[PDB]
Amino acid sequence: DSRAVPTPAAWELGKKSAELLITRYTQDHGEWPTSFGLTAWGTSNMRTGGDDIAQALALIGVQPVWDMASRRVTGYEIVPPAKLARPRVDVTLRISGFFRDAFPEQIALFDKAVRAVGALDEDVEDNPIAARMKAEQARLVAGGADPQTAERRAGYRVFGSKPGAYGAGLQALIDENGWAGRNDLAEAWLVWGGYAYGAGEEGQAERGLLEERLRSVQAVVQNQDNREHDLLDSDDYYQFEGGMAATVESLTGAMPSVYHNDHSRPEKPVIRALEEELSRVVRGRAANPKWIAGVMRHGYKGAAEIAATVDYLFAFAATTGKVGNHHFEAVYQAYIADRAVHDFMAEKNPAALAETAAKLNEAIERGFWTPRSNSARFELENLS
Ligand SMILES: C/C1=C2N=C(/C=C3\N/C(=C(/C)C4=N[C@@](C)([C@@H]5N=C1[C@](C)(CCC(=O)O)[C@H]5CC(=O)O)[C@@](C)(CC(N)=O)[C@@H]4CCC(=O)O)[C@@](C)(CC(N)=O)[C@@H]3CCC(=O)O)C(C)(C)[C@@H]/2CCC(=O)O
Repeated sequence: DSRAVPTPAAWELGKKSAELLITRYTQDHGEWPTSFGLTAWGTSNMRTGGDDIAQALALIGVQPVWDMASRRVTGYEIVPPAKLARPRVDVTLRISGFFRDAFPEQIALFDKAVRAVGALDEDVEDNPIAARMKAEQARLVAGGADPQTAERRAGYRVFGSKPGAYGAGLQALIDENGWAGRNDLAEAWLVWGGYAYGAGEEGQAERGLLEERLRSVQAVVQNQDNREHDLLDSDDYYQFEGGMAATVESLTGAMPSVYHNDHSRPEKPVIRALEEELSRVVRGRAANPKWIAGVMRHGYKGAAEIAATVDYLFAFAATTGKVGNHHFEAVYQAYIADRAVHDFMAEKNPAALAETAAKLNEAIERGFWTPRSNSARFELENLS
């Protein structure tokens, strides 16, 4: 039932997640955060009863109100600063197409709650949201806007692909490998996802506002609720979170922090930097000999999984630069320079092996991977 989202359980999860995330930000940077960017998918919030909406609401310092008997959400309440041991944090929400289609009432609740917070009389130190909204509202009025329209424009925090469309709109570009820099991905990303959603707003084109929001962002955030997929067995994670982060860098010239958080255990959510999660997946899956044993008893599908992994590794390197040499080395050593695994791929899927050795040579060229010795570089183009 959509009417009951976010749930009490999802709000506990998202309230705890938000605090661990601010703690972690303060530990990495030595100051309070003022602006996060969040990604929000449909099936994820169905499975958790609205973890991401919850989190975004706790970050801005607002809480759902439920009917005590039916447990439908009937509205929101502002957490007052009396109840806040940390500052409100500004949130910009990149929503997927399916999330747009499945959770419009929750988009409407988020949109309202954030405009409400944006209209309080709090100090800048405590409320960056209000300070941004009023200042940008001022600026649009200076240049000659109707105050009503300034309010609307300065107050959008929800952004996605246009009505009837889906995805991150990078797939054309990235697969063909026709980009000069991050700027090309960021351009395409902004184009596709630059549509605003509000209480009574149905997907206006506002690419300018999205740029203004992404310039403020200090950290990109994504929550994963299950251990069934991982950020390296699908293209979706790098497109959404890697895309956003690439865009902030194109706009600001500095790569924001990225945090890829674990909500698979709702009682204990773990915050991790993207670098840390990539590492966990390489140790626990990609380069895990038990996992590699497994996919060598699946022939074609199995060697596809291998090639795919290096693809998404490659794609994270290009969007965020948060893949190290160690990682590329690990997949080369475990996939190509293990003749057991090489031979398995040559036999059972010669395409996947050429794809693989192509993406590894592109990694050397583009500077993602400086190999252990030049022996490596010869063999890889050789094999292609
Ligand atoms: C994370 C996302 C996901 N979509 C996937 C793959 C699939 N979706 C598919 C498709 C093809 C689609 N995947 C969608 C649902 C996209 N998949 C997503 C997105 C990014 C988000 C989905 C969400 O909001 O949960 C979808 C795009 C969007 O909604 O804007 C989709 C709308 C993409 C598009 N048309 O451009 C489109 C559905 C179209 C339709 O039918 O009418 C497949 C059926 C085929 C494929 N390999 O592309 C596949 C099924 C799972 C598997 O093979 O293991 C997952 C599961 C890896 C992944 C995670 C979701 C989760 O966390 O549970």
